[PDB]
Amino acid sequence: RPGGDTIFGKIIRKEIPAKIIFEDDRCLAFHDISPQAPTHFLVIPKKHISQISVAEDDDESLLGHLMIVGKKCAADLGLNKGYRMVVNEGSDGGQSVYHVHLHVLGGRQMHWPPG
Amino acid sequence: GDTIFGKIIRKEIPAKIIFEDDRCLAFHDISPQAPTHFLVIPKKHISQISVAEDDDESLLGHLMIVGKKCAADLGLNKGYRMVVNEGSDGGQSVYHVHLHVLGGRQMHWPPG
Ligand SMILES: Nc1nc(=O)c2ncn([C@@H]3O[C@H](CSP(=O)(O)O)[C@@H](O)[C@H]3O)c2[nH]1
Ligand SMILES: [Cl-]
Repeated sequence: RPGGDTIFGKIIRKEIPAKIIFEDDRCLAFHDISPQAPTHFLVIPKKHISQISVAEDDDESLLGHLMIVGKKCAADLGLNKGYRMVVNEGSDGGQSVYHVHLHVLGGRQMHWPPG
Repeated sequence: GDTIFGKIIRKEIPAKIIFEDDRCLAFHDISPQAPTHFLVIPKKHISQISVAEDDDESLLGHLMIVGKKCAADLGLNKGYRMVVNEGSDGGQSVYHVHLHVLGGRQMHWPPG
């Protein structure tokens, strides 16, 4: 079972349903089940990386691809006033699923500080 | 249009620089929102993530790898939050792409 057995690994393998926005050979974008903004989705690699703190130097293009896919999906979803991208690392970051993921939130004014 | 981050890259105004290479610069935010709050910015003037090109993919990932390495060097062993703001709803404060890295305290949900 490639991608691991976190919830996100199971979503990658179509074993648990998700509302998918975009999929390619590197990543998957799908809506967050507990949205914190009118639009709130996740972009995740298909390769399993537990957290950003352990990503390898060779993961650079993949991590950048998450952001490129994130911004393309945001435009496809009509987030013309903007959005916020978030990666949570570890306990202080609030991380609750140990498979790297980028949040994209929009459709309302986001506030500062970002949590 | 040039921005204050362009001036910082060109060393025309001071900033507390954490790391630099040939393609990016990391420095502490002048208005910190956490005990550790720094930025990683590309030297290439990409005004906002929404206009980043496909060929910029590796560079954007480089900002995150540099960010996570700087976070480790700054002692953020309990974690941190990375943020990119786009546009008015995103609260983007400077129209030069920048990755925020925040830690040294519990970050909360929602993230703004
Ligand atoms: N679509 C979806 N299906 C799930 O079965 C699930 N399970 C968690 N999630 C979201 O992933 C983030 C983890 S918290 P983090 O590690 O990003 O801090 C939170 O926004 C959840 O609502 C999920 N989303
Ligand atoms: Cl900003």
